[PDB]
Amino acid sequence: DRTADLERARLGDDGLDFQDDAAQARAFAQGVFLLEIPEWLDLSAGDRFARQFFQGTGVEPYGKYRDLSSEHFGDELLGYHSRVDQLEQFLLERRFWGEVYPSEIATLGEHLTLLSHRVLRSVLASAGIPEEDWHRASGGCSETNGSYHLTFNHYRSAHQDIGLSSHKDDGFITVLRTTAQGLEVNRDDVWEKVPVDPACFVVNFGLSMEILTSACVTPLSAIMHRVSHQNFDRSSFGHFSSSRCLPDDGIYRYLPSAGLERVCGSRELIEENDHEI
Ligand SMILES: O=C(O)CCC(=O)C(=O)O
Ligand SMILES: [Cl-]
Ligand SMILES: [Cl-]
Ligand SMILES: [Fe+2]
Repeated sequence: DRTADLERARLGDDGLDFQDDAAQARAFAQGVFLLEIPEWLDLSAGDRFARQFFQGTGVEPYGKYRDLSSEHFGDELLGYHSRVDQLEQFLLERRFWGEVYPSEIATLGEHLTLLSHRVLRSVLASAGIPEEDWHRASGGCSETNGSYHLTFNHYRSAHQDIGLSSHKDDGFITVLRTTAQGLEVNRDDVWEKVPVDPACFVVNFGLSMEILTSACVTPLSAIMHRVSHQNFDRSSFGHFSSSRCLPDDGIYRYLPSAGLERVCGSRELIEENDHEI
């Protein structure tokens, strides 16, 4: 297979620092890039959670999360889920982290939320959207008011599926921590392997970002991606930012010189992407 050549960025004093302005433009136009993991941020507990959560109460300290199914939350989409592909997941929105996750996992989630916030604001500035529209345009993610899922993934190599079939993420921005081969992206109609680099996150955009920016100078895309069939197990985890969803408003497209036009609801966007994706 092809291997994607990705731009690398780091968080600095003025948001995202790519190598130069040209690289930033390639990165945002491709819809995927690498983000250097801050040296102070500890990912070891998250890594361990992704390796354990599916294993049940015999396995300490995280296997017990296997038992918190969807029926424990009111929200069908949270807790432990076996998927149709090799993937199984544990997903939790931020309003539940403090009560439900281990304290050190909630900490990791909070750090990733603030890191994702900085990345998103750097992207919004590059899109030419006026700053006073950012909070509504981002469904709260330009501050700390969005919906945030910290989601743990395990690929059951004993299952005869693709690892995770082709899809685009919901939401605005995904910060993905992966340390093993498997992720593939359809950059320019060709499937390419994402090179492994455990010192970087993989960052891409979701469908809400694509809708938002479709009329800008450089429309941004929610990149189609998948995880190939795994012959041996694999795990990963990701931080996913989407619009606030308190039972108000919904999903916007930015029109240069005019402001924000509502396209649909927060609800209808996720439930509709759940199927054909
Ligand atoms: O596990 C991976 O590398 C990708 C996971 C992913 O694409 C997702 O959870 O939406
Ligand atoms: Cl299982
Ligand atoms: Cl399966
Ligand atoms: Fe994804």
